[PDB]
Amino acid sequence: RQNLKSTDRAVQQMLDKAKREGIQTVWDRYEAMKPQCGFGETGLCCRHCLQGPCRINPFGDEPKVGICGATAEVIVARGLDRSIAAGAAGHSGHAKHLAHTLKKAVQGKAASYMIKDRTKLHSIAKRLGIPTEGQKDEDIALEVAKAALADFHEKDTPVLWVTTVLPPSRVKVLSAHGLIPAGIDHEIAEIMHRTSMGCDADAQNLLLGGLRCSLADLAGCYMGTDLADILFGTPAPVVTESNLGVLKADAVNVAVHGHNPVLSDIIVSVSKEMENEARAAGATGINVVGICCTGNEVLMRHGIPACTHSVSQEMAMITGALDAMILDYQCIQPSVATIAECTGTTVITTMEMSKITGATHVNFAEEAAVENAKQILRLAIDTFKRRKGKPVEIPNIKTKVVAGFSTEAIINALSKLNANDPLKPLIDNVVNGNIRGVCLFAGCNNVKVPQDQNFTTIARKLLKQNVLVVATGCGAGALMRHGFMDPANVDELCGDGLKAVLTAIGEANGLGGPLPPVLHMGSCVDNSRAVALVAALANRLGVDLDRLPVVASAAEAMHEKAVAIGTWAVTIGLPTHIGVLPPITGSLPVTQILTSSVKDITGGYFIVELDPETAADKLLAAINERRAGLGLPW
Amino acid sequence: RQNLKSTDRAVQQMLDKAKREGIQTVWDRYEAMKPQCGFGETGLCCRHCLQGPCRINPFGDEPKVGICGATAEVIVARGLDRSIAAGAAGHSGHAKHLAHTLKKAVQGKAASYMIKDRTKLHSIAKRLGIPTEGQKDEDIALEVAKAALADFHEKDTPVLWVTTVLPPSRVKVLSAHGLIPAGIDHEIAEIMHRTSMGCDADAQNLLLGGLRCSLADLAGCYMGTDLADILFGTPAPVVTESNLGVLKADAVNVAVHGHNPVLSDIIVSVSKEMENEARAAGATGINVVGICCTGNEVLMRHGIPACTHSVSQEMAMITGALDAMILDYQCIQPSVATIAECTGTTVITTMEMSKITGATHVNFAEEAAVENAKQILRLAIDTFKRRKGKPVEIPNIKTKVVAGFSTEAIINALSKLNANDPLKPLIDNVVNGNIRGVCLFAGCNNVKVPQDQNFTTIARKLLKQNVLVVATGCGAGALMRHGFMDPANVDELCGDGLKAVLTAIGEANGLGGPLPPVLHMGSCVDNSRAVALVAALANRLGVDLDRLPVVASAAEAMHEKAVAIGTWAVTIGLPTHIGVLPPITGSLPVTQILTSSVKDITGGYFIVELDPETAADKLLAAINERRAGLGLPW
Ligand code: SF4
Ligand code: SF4
Ligand code: F3S
Ligand code: F3S
Ligand code: FES
Ligand code: FES
Ligand code: NI
Ligand code: NI
Repeated sequence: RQNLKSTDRAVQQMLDKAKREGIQTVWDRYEAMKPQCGFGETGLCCRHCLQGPCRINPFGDEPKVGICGATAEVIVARGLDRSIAAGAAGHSGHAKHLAHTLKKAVQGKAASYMIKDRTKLHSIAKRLGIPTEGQKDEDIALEVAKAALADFHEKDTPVLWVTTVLPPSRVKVLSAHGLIPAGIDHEIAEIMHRTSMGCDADAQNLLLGGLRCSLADLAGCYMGTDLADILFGTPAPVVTESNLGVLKADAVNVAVHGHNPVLSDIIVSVSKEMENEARAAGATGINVVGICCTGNEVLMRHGIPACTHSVSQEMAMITGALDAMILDYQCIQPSVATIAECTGTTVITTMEMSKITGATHVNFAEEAAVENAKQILRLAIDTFKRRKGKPVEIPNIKTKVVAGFSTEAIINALSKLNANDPLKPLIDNVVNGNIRGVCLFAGCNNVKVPQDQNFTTIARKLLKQNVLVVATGCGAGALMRHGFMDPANVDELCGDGLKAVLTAIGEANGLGGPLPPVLHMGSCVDNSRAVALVAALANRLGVDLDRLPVVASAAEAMHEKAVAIGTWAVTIGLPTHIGVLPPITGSLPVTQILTSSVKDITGGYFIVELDPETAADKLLAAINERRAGLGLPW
Repeated sequence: RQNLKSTDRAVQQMLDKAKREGIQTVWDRYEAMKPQCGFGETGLCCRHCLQGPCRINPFGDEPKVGICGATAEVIVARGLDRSIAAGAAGHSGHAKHLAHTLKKAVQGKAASYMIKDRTKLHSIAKRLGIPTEGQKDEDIALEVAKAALADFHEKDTPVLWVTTVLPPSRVKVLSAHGLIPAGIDHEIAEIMHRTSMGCDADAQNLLLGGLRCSLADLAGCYMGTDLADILFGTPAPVVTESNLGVLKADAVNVAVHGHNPVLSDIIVSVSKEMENEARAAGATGINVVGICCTGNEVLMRHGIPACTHSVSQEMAMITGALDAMILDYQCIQPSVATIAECTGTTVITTMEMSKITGATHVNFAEEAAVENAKQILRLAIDTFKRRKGKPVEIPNIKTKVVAGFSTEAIINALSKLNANDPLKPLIDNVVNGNIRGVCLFAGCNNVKVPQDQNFTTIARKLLKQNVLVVATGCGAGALMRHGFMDPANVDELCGDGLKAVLTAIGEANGLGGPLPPVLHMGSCVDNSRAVALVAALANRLGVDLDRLPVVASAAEAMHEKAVAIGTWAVTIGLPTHIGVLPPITGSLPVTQILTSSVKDITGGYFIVELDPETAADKLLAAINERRAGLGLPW
């Protein structure tokens, strides 16, 4: 019964092939882990010193307290804080790498990289207060890169990738609670300090630190988007495909997998120059396909088709047609290195701090990006040759995907209805009820949840209630693989008011049809694009984000990064659903802070709800409560 | 049978009082935790994403691998790396606070602080390459503080508090393996990134990252010592007392507890100015006593007596005479806040990122240090008044302690035997066998080990074999409370060769007697002083640290900080004993790297040995192997 594992029928087909071939999958490794530890599930375990491990019984008798005296409240809050810091360390490490890449590019140390989006560069400079008039673009870019790197440590200003991206009234609320980060890596380190043994031991104090570190994560996300747009271009609407059927038996199939596209954007361009070298090997060409966020990056900017996402990533290899999987970091199941020996795929790591035993490593350096890409693609061509004559099983399943909805692209699309006040048509339709509110789907799949089931169940209910739905990361991946990015499905999926708006915008953009049911705003760092859009709406209305009918749903969350994103969504003022249990239920006081009393600090709050129908109802209630607070019908 | 809990007879007495009064202690909370989780004990548990908790059976059947495919090797190495980063975050956060304090002092923003050790300031400037000739001391200090803060982030130089404190040949070895940190908080964040889900998954690669982060911890330790010496004075030999008998029923007893003495050095000076205000309340005066590292700081600089350490910290409160416990951060059992309600003690937190529910918080700001100290001490005086007429039970147990052996003080003491080559007398006596080698005892007590039993058992065996023993932190605390810092015990404890050397040095310093059996080199950050001494010996000999007959023992380790210290001791080239099991035994490959194949990278290695007699034999074998490598008899 593969339907209990994944709602994706291409994934189901490959699960059947993996089973008859004896290849263990993530779902098999989950089954072998059951029953999982209830102390860990509830957050009532601590290993922060060598007197541990400590645990607390959720209910009953002793143990009731950690060996040092740490209560359930403290243990739960410390664990959560460390998860937030780990997420911030990933998103911001990605951003730091892009900042170094931009600096190298404009210093003449990496000519494969350049300022591709001069407009974005100048707008970021203006937002940061960096002078542009009279200055060479390379010098403006050097100053932007230096400002990015400066936000990682303490200085005479707070983190500008927080304070310059949210409205002043929001910054004021956060400043009053001490929540503005002083420096990105500074906050990460302070979390690790305060959560170490014999330090912070007050749940509220710990959680305030967590909120501040989540804003350091937001800064890293926004910095990542900004720098990637400068270097690689701001996305605009594009049409492509998704799911395993985008693989081609006749081609060299190369997946780019990870989050930082610094090399894989180069993989894309170099691959086109090697079509003839691939043809000499008997292929039709090189077919680059995306997995996870780096796949989203190249989908958004170049229309590279998305193969699969998150929990089902191993299934691309099970087809037998994946000649190479080119990795950088984050969200890569290390099982890919052993599965590759069964499937023939060449798995290649490229970043010094992210290696996998058994996978080939090819150092990637920006300074040698083209040469390193050719080395990598030649391993892929050799692999294609080795499968001459072997049957492959690529499920003939794919969907049409319209994507590329950066915030700039959304504003441009709206400007076709109102050129000099582009946000007003959107606001007008919120006011008149054609758009009930906005929901951002974000985050991962999680093996505990039948793959995509929460995203699609919740999205269907919200769309029928006229909610404008936007999506990023593997939430966008789930929705795209089930047809939610195909405008042909607007009639089936969308309420009449939402359909009218999507159609009015689409027709004004010359499409002869609507925008798609869900707007793909990009990778997980590109959750920052949704922040930009919401902050622009807030500023246009003269209100703060916690008055807007905007919610978020990390419906199948997995990674520490998703915990960090959900926490900053709460911190900036949003009702934020999470569809898997974070390790908090072992402390009622912590749960009550995160789901209730944080409303009094930031106006946002977590909605923890594992039943997707119920979660949809709770998200709609949150949207409608915001409508009522604005005096609007609902 | 309290002897199974602590070998300290004052602690035993208070354990009897706690038992009859029904006050739960750390030992009771340990007993209530048994049996502890074997997955956590062995390191075979991962909670790095919301698909967990994952575990691996040490032996038997499934589960054999994490849900994402993470092997035992990966899980163990990731957990260890996070512990190292957490330790680095503590030591370096302490250092960062001191750097900000020095900057404020010389900018005229905090006149309670000043350059007290101008000689240290100029020597640090010279070591860092900061110009002094022609410059005002305040400007040199501003440049030192700015250099300290710069080492937290990437810049055009590596972390100078690594590269300028180790000999060039050691820096070259470490650079060749990629182990020199780029920035302190940079490395902490990169650890949290690389150990997050779907990132680094190669044990060797992970552990190399851990070694590099441990050097970021060393940098924070050395920076902490350097800045504390500038601000508060470099220690020189001092005589005081230790153990609970240093409390006085007739006085206001105030413990300073934590690690950062930035306020407690101020507590010491302000307390003397309030003797009359205390006398008006019916006390004889204010009796400041030390717990843990901040107690070590004021013991080393001012001869403040040490009350207790680490695992037994609650027992100071059980006497009934502890009127206040003034806290900043790290190693404070949060149980003190609840015990205080039973004992009458006022527990006071002072740092924004380290609060304890139920404890009074008094913001400490350097800018208002004196006024904030008086507010704190007045709460203590009020508490003393409330116990007018209540009997107290202070065990009449204390030892004499000679301490204050900074590296400068050790060199000065040796210079009385050889004025212009002060290290030569020490080397001469290593060569002739009067000193077999050097052992640094470091780190915490741990409730799993009868308190002090490993430190004293190992130290006794090494001293009888003519090993020069130095100590820091709660290792120094254990040894001082058992008489190892009293020169009257040299005859009983020391081999004939070591006694001859300690006597020759002492007589040349005019003491009419020897140096004490063990040299107290200070707090845990002051493990950096031992590095300075060993590096000076290495440079004097023209060899690297991994050829010297010098070892370390974290004989009863507890905190993540102790894991970080042990790891940098290995990274700089030392055989390093740990007397409690770190969570590594679930992976034989990781254990073999840490205890064997790391020798081929850094020349150091861990010695994991829970039996103290066996550990002493293994440490002596390590020392003697180094002697043999130098061509010396042993
Ligand atoms: S920090 Fe406290 S609760 Fe955590 S493992 Fe150590 S003794 Fe146990
Ligand atoms: S990172 Fe891997 S091993 Fe760890 S909890 Fe997540 S699925 Fe399990
Ligand atoms: S790339 Fe990763 S953080 Fe989640 S959104 Fe996808 S599994
Ligand atoms: S102050 Fe703390 S780090 Fe260990 S050495 Fe003492 S318990
Ligand atoms: S007791 Fe299972 S997660 Fe620690
Ligand atoms: S299963 Fe006990 S430490 Fe996780
Ligand atoms: Ni993601
Ligand atoms: Ni310590």
